[PDB]
Amino acid sequence: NQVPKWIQLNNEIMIQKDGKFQFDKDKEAVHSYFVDYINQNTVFFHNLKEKLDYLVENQYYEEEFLSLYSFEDIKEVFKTAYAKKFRFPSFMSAFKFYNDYALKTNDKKKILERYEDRISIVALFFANGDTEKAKEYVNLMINQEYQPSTPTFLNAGRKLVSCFLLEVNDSLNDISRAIDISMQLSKLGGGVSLNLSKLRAKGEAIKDVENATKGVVGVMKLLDNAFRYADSGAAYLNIFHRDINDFLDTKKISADEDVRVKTLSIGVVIPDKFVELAREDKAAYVFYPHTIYKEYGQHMDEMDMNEMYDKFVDNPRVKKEKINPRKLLEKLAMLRSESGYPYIMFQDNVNKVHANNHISKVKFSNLCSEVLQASQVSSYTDYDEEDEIGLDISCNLGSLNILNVMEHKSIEKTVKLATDSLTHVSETTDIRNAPAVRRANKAMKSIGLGAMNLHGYLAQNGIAYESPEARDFANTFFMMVNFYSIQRSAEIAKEKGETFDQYEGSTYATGEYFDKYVSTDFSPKYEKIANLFEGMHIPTTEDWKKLKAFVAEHGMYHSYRLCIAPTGSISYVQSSTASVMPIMERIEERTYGNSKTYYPMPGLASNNWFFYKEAYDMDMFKVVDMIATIQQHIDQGISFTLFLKDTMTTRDLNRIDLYAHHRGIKTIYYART
Amino acid sequence: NQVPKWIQLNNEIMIQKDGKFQFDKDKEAVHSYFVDYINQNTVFFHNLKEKLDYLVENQYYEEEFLSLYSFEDIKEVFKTAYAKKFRFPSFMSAFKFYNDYALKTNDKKKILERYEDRISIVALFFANGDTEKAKEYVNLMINQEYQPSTPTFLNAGRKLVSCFLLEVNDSLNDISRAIDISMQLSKLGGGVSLNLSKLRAKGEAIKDVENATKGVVGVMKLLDNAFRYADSGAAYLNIFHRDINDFLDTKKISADEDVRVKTLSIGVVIPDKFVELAREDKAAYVFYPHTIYKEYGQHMDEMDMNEMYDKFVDNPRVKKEKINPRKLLEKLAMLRSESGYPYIMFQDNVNKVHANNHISKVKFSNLCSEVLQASQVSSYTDYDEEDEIGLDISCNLGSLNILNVMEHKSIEKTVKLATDSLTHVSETTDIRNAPAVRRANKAMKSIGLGAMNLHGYLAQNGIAYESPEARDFANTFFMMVNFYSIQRSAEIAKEKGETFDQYEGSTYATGEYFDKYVSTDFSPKYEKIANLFEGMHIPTTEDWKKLKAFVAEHGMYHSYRLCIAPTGSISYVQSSTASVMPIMERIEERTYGNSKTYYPMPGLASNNWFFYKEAYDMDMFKVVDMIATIQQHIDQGISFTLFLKDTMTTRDLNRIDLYAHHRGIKTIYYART
Ligand SMILES: Nc1ncnc2c1ncn2[C@H]1C[C@H](O)[C@@H](COP(=O)(O)OP(=O)(O)OP(=O)(O)O)O1
Ligand SMILES: Nc1ncnc2c1ncn2[C@H]1C[C@H](O)[C@@H](COP(=O)(O)OP(=O)(O)OP(=O)(O)O)O1
Ligand SMILES: Nc1ncnc2c1ncn2[C@H]1C[C@H](O)[C@@H](COP(=O)(O)OP(=O)(O)OP(=O)(O)O)O1
Ligand SMILES: Nc1ncnc2c1ncn2[C@H]1C[C@H](O)[C@@H](COP(=O)(O)OP(=O)(O)OP(=O)(O)O)O1
Repeated sequence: NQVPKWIQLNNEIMIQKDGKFQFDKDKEAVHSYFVDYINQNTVFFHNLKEKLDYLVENQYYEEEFLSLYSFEDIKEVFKTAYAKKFRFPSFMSAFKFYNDYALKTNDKKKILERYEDRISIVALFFANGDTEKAKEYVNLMINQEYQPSTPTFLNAGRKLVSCFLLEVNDSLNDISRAIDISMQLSKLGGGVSLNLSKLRAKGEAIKDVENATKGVVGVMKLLDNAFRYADSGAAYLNIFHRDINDFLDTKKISADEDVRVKTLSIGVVIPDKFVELAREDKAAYVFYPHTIYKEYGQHMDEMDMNEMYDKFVDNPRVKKEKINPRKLLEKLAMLRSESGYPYIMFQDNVNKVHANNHISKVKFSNLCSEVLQASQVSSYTDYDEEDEIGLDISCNLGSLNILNVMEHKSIEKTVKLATDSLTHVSETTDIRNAPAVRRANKAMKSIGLGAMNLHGYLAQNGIAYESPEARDFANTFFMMVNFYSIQRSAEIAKEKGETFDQYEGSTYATGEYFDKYVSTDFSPKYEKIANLFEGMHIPTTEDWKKLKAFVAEHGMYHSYRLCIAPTGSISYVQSSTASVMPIMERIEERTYGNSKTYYPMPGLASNNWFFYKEAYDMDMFKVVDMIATIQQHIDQGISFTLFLKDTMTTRDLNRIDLYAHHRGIKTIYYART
Repeated sequence: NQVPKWIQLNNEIMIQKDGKFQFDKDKEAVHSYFVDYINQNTVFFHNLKEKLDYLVENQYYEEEFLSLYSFEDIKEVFKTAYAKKFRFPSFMSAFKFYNDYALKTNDKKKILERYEDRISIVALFFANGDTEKAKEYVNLMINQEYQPSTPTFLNAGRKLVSCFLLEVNDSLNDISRAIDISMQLSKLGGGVSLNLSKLRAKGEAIKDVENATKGVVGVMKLLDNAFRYADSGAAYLNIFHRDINDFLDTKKISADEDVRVKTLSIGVVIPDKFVELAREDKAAYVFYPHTIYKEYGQHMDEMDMNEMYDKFVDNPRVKKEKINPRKLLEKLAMLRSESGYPYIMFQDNVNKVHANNHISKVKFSNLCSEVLQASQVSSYTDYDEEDEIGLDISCNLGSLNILNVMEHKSIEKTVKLATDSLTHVSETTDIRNAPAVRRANKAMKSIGLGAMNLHGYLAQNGIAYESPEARDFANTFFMMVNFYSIQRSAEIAKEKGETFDQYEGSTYATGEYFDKYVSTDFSPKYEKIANLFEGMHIPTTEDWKKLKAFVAEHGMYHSYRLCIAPTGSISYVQSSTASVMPIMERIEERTYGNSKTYYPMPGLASNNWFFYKEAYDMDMFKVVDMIATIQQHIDQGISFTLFLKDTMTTRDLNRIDLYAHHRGIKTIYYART
């Protein structure tokens, strides 16, 4: 029943040594725990050969790509990994890896993989034939310069994507098909979310008899019950609906029998017409999209509301409903101050930067609230009858370290290896239930790249998070990685000799995304910011001009390359801080079980004490200015989590919303307290 | 606000005239209501031609089969119907027909069809080309000798079956497919019920990881939520399951959050192994059907429990669960005394008479608890992958009058016309969502025929319902209609030159159903019973021998011909009593709205006062003896509703269950109080 030594060492960290903390007690809490637990619970082997034979015979890996190398090359990459002798600085480093991310035994009572082993296997999977590229993947990974996504780093050749975005058409067979597809993907752990802007409203005529539609809320109840059969999902709605108030009745603070959501996150996508109508404080008009489909031929989200609003107003066919949009703004701010629900997307601001607007307009995002692509709704008829194959969205993940890239300065080769690995993931992944997402991943070849450790690295350098220096740092750095990513995508579309589909209507084929970058040089205007960027060439606008000429020469390979997700589940094993969102506490405190670990921030001392600020005590306006500074280079959206408190008010949240709509911010996340 | 005259006349019926009731006040309550309401709210026409033109142009009928006759032939059958000048004797006769069963206007504020019109249109639909057969259908219908089923008589050529029985396989794609099919048929108003004997138990391994099955109760919760999207359904389970106690937790008298059923009726199908194990008062063993499928290869209901019970006992592979079956009998009787739930089916007793036992064994029935056929479960893979087409059950309805057939004595031609009409219904009906029931209706060509007015007719003749005279009457009469139905089916399979599928393995191809009837002449042993049957030839065993030779000569057309449903919704417009279940009250009293109609039984006077007994004051044992006497001629089951009271006990209900299992009773219905 006795607490072991390393847990007591972690308890000893919080002992006030002259007003500070016993940080080095972590290390023994590392070092004893390696000795007393890790090295005493590992399965013994006599060599590498019998170890690999045990891995083969005990049915733990796909043996094919493992047999794409010799045993000597496998031992070479293993010796290369073990030549690091990686010394974990954090208790949570080993305390999450060998606890969760490491592949253990079948009874899960001993250790199988080491920290080098999983990384080397993932490197062999990413390289898939080459030994030296796998060693480069190791050097990108064993120095923690890159970290792949959670199922990607988890089940590389074992027994894959957490981003899925679909639509729904207005037929019962479509409803059953979508229910089936969500149940198919729910057992695979992928993040599946949708949007319901193409369904008929409550109390409408179902094709023969008047006043027959039970409403969308029954379908939401059905999907909420359907998600109770697996381990989660989400759905959206365009704002100009009569049941949009009922869309606010979903996440009601009085949890009803008739409305009881537990899994489906909601998010209201607001075009500029609604903030236009609420800004003038004039009464607005939502409509019936089935009457719109019966009158004009298309759904309401098929057309822009700013054009066709008065065209719906004067036309007597589509039935009206008149409300106050300012009262809806008040109730939205009220629900956001209650919880932080729902999400808000400025889809016109998304299309204001969207390169593939020639295909469609983005009208929704994921649960991770980051991916913004084009889409097409399908249509499913009966079983004997033939159906349709629309367009879908699937964007893989995987982050890098700002700190390790900025210290090791292999940034272009980092872009090379990360792009090749994400290309390999997009190639290998296949879906055999809904062929629409299969066709979408086959057609778009879309990837998503992000990064972490912004506040911890820059605050570790002695730079405030609320500095314009850090904003210019993000500006120049993401200009450089934008240069390298577009350079790599154009090189890859050259080397393949082939680009993604509908590349010609995008801004890359016309060079319009580079039109911002052929002028307006984002060279660092601050001295410490430039000195951090010293040691490497900063690409100017002429480099962007040659990049534009090379893109117009061949083409670009990925319709999207970048997304930013809250990838906080891997910061501990990356021995690093979170993503570009600033930290909340200098010391995380957890009760693991029968214990209290006290994990401080990595690099926490008294010099960066006030550089490691608190998220409850920051100006959010400088944060969204930084968000816009980063969004100057990101194609898709960024999951900006709002860091708020309980004492704030709804009208200041409204001012934040007007400020973000003024900044052209794409999406927002659930708020803090 | 004043109560109209005919309602006051109906109130005047209950006035005690020398200890009796003012029956003839019904007639003025008929006759004034015809004058003051019916003839004042009908749409005027100048002739028949403009009336039919209005029916065509106002989109009320399928015009094709109406154009399969001349206007003169239509006027001939209309003149034939109007030559009856049918005088309604009951207030509820017109009060349900022109209120509900008649096709009214689009705003439903006037009358379109007359009582002759709907009947004549239905007759033209049944004949479909012939005028004289339609007039014969009129004479069968306008004299109330036959009444078709509710959607059949309702929507004959307008804008169809209430019996659907399916199965479920053990895959998620199968689950989604069945959910889709139930949602497809729910909008069409058909009675859809299933059985869940081929699903894995709660807390079992889902194919890779141990203890992962949430259980069948979540699927039941899902189907209960899914039926909230339309206007009802049911599901069963074989008794030898570990979750069979949880099957009793469904209709729990404490309505839970976690278990809240509102639509799904349950019914436990009990083979002779369970009453064997509960009879000896020995501890029984339910099993895990997924372990059974993994061990022997088949589900548990694939094999007989009486054989394979000890083979499951000695085999250590299938995991056991040991209970007391007598305690389950006690809790079953407790729930039946609480409500009347669930249903009880002796499937071995069903197979003891089942002619198509060469196909499979009957393991379930419908919500109407009457139809017992063979079945095969399907299997549905993914969307791109190929699926299976199993067997299903769909049995049409439609009843006749014992009184009118016994008075008009056209019993063989009644069988002819009813069989041809039910054949036409089975031919015209098609399903375009689940092709399995389409294939099943195409393959079986199965019909269902029943009758009504047993207690009212025989009690109107001066015969007690609890007489063995009435039992011999039902014996001889249903022997005669069995003779005529088998004769008609054999004649029809001769005239088509073609029988139903798998006819050769049935008892009809081997003559074994006639082996009971080539001996044991069911001639009437009572004098008044025979005198009611006098005036027509009673078929002896030699007629059954020639029938057997004619069946072996060609074949029989329908795998099933007979079923008995509680068709009480049409007795009022048939001016008749209920089905073979005896009446409960001599005078039905209803509060229609702002009123109190008092509809007595048809033919209620002081002579048949004690012949019109009360169902709370009868011996149920004579009733189930009558049930077995009728079941001596019926192929399928009969929905015997239990007529019980509150003062009775559970052990007497157990004695009733043992008595019915002793009688070979197929199924039972929900009980009374
Ligand atoms: N931070 C850590 N990261 C990885 N392994 C560790 C860490 N801390 C302790 N250990 C491991 C390595 C050894 O197997 C054991 C402790 O021995 P350790 O002294 O840390 O390594 P070492 O063998 O390279 O140095 P030395 O020769 O001085 O013993 O547990
Ligand atoms: N009985 C019902 N109860 C509730 N919703 C229904 C019912 N029947 C159909 N629906 C729902 C589901 C469908 O998405 C929507 C439209 O009805 P449905 O007949 O299936 O579409 P449709 O493709 O035939 O054309 P339309 O859009 O004109 O109705 O209404
Ligand atoms: N029981 C009923 N069945 C059908 N129609 C009825 C009934 N009772 C009254 N009516 C109808 C028929 C007439 O249109 C009107 C009442 O006239 P009614 O006397 O019953 O018929 P009738 O016209 O054949 O006889 P009469 O020539 O003596 O008036 O309402
Ligand atoms: N994640 C899940 N949660 C709950 N039930 C599931 C889940 N995944 C599958 N199932 C259910 C539905 C299926 O009817 C049943 C069997 O699982 P499933 O993998 O779909 O069948 P299977 O055809 O692949 O073979 P098997 O019967 O061996 O499992 O368990």
